[PDB]
Amino acid sequence: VRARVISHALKDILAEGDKVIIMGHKRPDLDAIGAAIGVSRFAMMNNLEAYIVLNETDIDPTLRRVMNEIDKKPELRERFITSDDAWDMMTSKTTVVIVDTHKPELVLDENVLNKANRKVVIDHHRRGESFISNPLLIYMEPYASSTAELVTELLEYQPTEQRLTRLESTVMYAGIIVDTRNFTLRTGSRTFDAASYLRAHGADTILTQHFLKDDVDTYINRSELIRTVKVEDNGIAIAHGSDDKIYHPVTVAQAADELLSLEGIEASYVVARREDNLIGISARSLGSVNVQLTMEALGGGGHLTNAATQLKGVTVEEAIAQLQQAITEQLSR
Amino acid sequence: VRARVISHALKDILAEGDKVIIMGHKRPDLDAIGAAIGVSRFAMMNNLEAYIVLNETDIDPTLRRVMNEIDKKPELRERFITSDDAWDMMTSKTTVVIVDTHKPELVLDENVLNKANRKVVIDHHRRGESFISNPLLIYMEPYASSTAELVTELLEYQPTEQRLTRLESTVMYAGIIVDTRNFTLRTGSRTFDAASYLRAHGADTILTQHFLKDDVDTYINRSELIRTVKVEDNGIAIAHGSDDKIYHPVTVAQAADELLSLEGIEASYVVARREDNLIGISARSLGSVNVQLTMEALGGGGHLTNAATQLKGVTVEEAIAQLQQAITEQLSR
Ligand SMILES: Nc1ncnc2c1ncn2[C@@H]1O[C@@H]2COP(=O)(O)O[C@H]3[C@@H](O)[C@H](n4cnc5c(N)ncnc54)O[C@@H]3COP(=O)(O)O[C@H]2[C@H]1O
Ligand SMILES: Nc1ncnc2c1ncn2[C@@H]1O[C@@H]2COP(=O)(O)O[C@H]3[C@@H](O)[C@H](n4cnc5c(N)ncnc54)O[C@@H]3COP(=O)(O)O[C@H]2[C@H]1O
Ligand SMILES: [Mn+2]
Ligand SMILES: [Mn+2]
Ligand SMILES: [Mn+2]
Ligand SMILES: [Mn+2]
Repeated sequence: VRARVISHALKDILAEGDKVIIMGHKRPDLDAIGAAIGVSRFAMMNNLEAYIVLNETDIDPTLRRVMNEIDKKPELRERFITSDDAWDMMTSKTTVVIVDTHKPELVLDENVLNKANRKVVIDHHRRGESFISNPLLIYMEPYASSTAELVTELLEYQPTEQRLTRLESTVMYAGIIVDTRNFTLRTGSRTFDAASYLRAHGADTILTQHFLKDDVDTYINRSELIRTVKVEDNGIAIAHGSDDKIYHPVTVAQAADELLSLEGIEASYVVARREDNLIGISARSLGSVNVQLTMEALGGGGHLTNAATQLKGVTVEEAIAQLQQAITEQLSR
Repeated sequence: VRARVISHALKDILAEGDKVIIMGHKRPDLDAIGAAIGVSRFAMMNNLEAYIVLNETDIDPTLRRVMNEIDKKPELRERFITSDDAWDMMTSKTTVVIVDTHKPELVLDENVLNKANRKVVIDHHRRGESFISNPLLIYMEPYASSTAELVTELLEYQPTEQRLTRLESTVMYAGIIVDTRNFTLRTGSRTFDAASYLRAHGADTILTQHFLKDDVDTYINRSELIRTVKVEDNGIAIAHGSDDKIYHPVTVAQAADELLSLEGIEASYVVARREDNLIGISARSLGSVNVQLTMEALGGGGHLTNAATQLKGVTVEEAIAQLQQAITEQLSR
């Protein structure tokens, strides 16, 4: 009932203006792009004129493989425009739709946002300090998985003659896959309803897998860290890189995350040289062992399931020894 | 749909008998068990009396984890009974329901099957040579993801007062996860519709991950194979173990599966010693290279995306040479 009311109100607004400018957040990910694609399909179903703001500097490596697919169909590709062309074509009757964010400084192009007289916000985060000013409509659902899921619900109440295409729903499906880490996070029944809808319109598993393929170098670095793991009977796992190899901090973080997927690990600590005078530790927990307190003890911090520290002037082995001492202190309380 | 008619037809057959006894295949996995759970909830939704046949020798380690949660946390345990208790309990008025298989010699207990006058078959595979004899109702859907999906659809039409429980829908959900490898195989829109129903009834994805976690040694051994990969520009990837190290056959198969998640790999071939005189090769692809043809050229076979072969009397290097000879011959244009 709620999405039906929101869907028709949004169609009223979009047809009420002179054209639709759709904008995600800075450095868009596949949920922002998929949501925007979904909103531009919302508009074409009602024969409206809609564009998505996207600059060349905005296209990261994951977005670039998606664009390589989008390039193969000029109708979809023609809907993408730059900040400048969006600015030049905007009037006081233009509706800007902000997808997958609600804070003016995270918007992909603040100047397009500032020129906008008519604004719409669709987002799935919890509202904070800053907010898009004077929105005509707000679709915010902090429990939903993604903005793609939200925009999918809106599509269902719109005319079906100009259906969502196979590539369009593949990108939207990819956004849900990324935001939920393939249905393991923030995933409810309505997430699966949206996936059902997208799948019924041709959303492609194999093309989604293509967008999200892992690099081979980084799989081999990550696994170099993982293979060293030692697990105590209490479920504490420790893994390390050698004292003379510098690991990327994202690789360390991913190793600590991936250890939680192995049997019998309640909490993971990955220790790897970050600079020549700096050792990094990434700590992750299933939710019972408190890795926040362990990292705080060593001069870092974070949250109970997700924390880290950096240690100046020690070797990897010294940082392991200092980490084990923090763990002992904390379990004897 | 076929699903409305079968659900009401099934309910009548089950209510006409004196009680329901439910069996999957030997060495049940989570689809078998989850489908059998779903069928027992189907009966309870109509206040019929239902049991699932399960012996201690049927319970592999994955199933043991599920059953531990079924001891510590439900009253689900009461509906699991041994072969002997099933036999002692049934009359010629008892309906036996076979889930997730249709061959009599793969059924969990063939004597319970033979003593049964009233039989029902629910399965999602292609009907083969042998078949359950004189069944009262046959529900074969070769393209459904799983039997858990099929049974989930039947539940929707039944009275809702004795609702599917959280732990019941979690197991059913887990069976879909295993059969689809997390929604990457045989996943249609009806697959997600079933996942939506189960998640709405409390299916726990974190508990589902818990049931399925790989141990550390399997990751180490699996990544030992993955590190060796060589990717060709045509997307052919080959990896191999040393000739003097024996790998477990599933580790090899999992190595080949996981290489498809890496950039540039259309098809994977993992070559590793299985015995002192036998080399295994597991092959996999994202559907664009036919690895059934590659493995048929070396005395094995399988399906276009999933194949293998075993080679007598060769070294890993000899096996790799024959593998590459087969590949250049097959991919030469
Ligand atoms: N010295 C210190 N004092 C107090 N608190 C500290 C701290 N160092 C770290 N933290 C806290 O610990 C969290 C984990 O940081 P870590 O370095 O392991 O891991 C980082 C980062 O390496 C990782 N990350 C970045 N990109 C990623 C990707 N694509 N996939 C997975 N993880 C990623 O996610 C985390 C992002 O950092 P974020 O700040 O959100 O979250 C940090 C921060 O909340
Ligand atoms: N000599 C031969 N001649 C003709 N065809 C052949 C053949 N050897 C294999 N095949 C075909 O190749 C498929 C792949 O077997 P593979 O050895 O890779 O790998 C095996 C097994 O190693 C692997 N596997 C078993 N449990 C697994 C698990 N928990 N996770 C991942 N993979 C698993 O799945 C496959 C199960 O074999 P399945 O019969 O379903 O399917 C086999 C069979 O269809
Ligand atoms: Mn985003
Ligand atoms: Mn998002
Ligand atoms: Mn099965
Ligand atoms: Mn099955």
